[PDB]
Amino acid sequence: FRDGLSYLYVEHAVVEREAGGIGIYDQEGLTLAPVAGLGVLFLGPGTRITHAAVRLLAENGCTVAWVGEGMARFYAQGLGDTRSAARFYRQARAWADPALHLEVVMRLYRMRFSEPLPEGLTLEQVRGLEGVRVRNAYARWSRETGVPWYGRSYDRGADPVNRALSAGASYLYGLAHAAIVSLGFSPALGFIHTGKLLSFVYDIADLYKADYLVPAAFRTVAESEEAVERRVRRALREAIQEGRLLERMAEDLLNLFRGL
Amino acid sequence: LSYLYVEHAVVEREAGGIGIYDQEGLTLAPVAGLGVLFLGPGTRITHAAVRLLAENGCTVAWVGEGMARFYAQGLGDTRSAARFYRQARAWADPALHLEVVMRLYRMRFSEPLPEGLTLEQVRGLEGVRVRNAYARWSRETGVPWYGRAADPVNRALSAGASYLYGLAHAAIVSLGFSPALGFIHTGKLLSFVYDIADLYKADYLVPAAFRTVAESEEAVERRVRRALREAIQEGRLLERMAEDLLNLFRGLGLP
Repeated sequence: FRDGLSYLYVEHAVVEREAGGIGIYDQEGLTLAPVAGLGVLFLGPGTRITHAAVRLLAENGCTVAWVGEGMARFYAQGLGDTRSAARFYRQARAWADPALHLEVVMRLYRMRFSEPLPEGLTLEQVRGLEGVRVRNAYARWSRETGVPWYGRSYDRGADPVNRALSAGASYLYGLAHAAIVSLGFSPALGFIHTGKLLSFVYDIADLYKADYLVPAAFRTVAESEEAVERRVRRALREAIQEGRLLERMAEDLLNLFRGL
Repeated sequence: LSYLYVEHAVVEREAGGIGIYDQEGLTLAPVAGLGVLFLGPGTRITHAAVRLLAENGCTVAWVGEGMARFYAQGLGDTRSAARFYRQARAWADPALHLEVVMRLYRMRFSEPLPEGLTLEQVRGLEGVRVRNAYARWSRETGVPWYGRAADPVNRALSAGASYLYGLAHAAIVSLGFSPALGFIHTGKLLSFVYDIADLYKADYLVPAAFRTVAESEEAVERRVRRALREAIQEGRLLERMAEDLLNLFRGLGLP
């Protein structure tokens, strides 16, 4: 219930178009949700969405993120509800020019730090310093909370509870992608991450995972060991409700390119 | 290009690749090396099918009735923004921006272009060509072409233009280009959609709209759209749109 921004995890249901929004036909019956101001529709496993529902979501400035036990991270985007998108052009100008591209990269690195950083660093210096902070925070909640030191690695497939970290990363990525397209940007013009049509999603997600993803994924697996995915998602939603993330996610996006 | 349009079906994962269950029989498509899956109006897709698709570098474009309209596109994290990056680099640099503009002008021109004009002169040649084709199909179809009201050929023109814009948008996002980085049209999202639709307006939109404003006058809009949907598949409009999009950005290379 956050203003103008995402809600709605959905699993084992059918998502159709109904008068007044989307109708999710679940085992629990029929639930109806207004698509206006819905942000992301998270589709877990067992979900079937109809073309009418996808059309409604995309025409109403929404995004749909296919999340689940890893395996793909697949998204859907319309034209975004910034249909007066001149800021797309600002992002493109920044991305294209090496000077401004480095300026934005330095802003994106300098933003992940809670305390401000000294006069002016070089790329290698800030990159190494950021890695230092990352491993520090990774070990600081292993020390604040029972979980063993080594939660570091990720991919291919069957891991300790660090899959709760990635399980929550899925939702955070969906949220970041929704914010990007909702403000009328391109998730394809990445500045720190290059190569993908979704790189800027990672660029913008990394700014907040240290405060939301790492705590919630260790906190909700101290007294867990068992139901990692759904409970990490529940804690993440509780934190984004109690704290302010979507609003802060917006203002950071609109200032990233303003002033270059 | 390797695409697959599907309408009025259910899309599930079926042991090898995509299984589209249709209300007559069953069609099965290999997920490996599939470019875009175009989802028409009647389609419902399953989470399992979406997972299979995204694992194989696939994208899904939710399009209208026979690709007349564009709604949304599905992005997998194996999608490569290199054609997007090429178009963006071209768009940003004035030299390459002009090169792209000139390629876009010379592509629709049957008559050779002088390779030595200023942009105003090439623009005037563009105006001359469009009005020329307008009056040459006013001749062939034998329909008057008045340069207040909305003649059944001028409302059919727009009815088909909408369809051409839908196709252009779908093809652009499906090949991984930006529908917002326009070179001749600038300023708005869909600018590059207009840029690439103009390349085919003279060859597809004007002929069909005069032919069907000739053979009837009443239900012009829907009949023009039907004629275009035939000519978009009888010919290789999608394929012709694909190769033109993939060759446009071969200027000063920076991979």
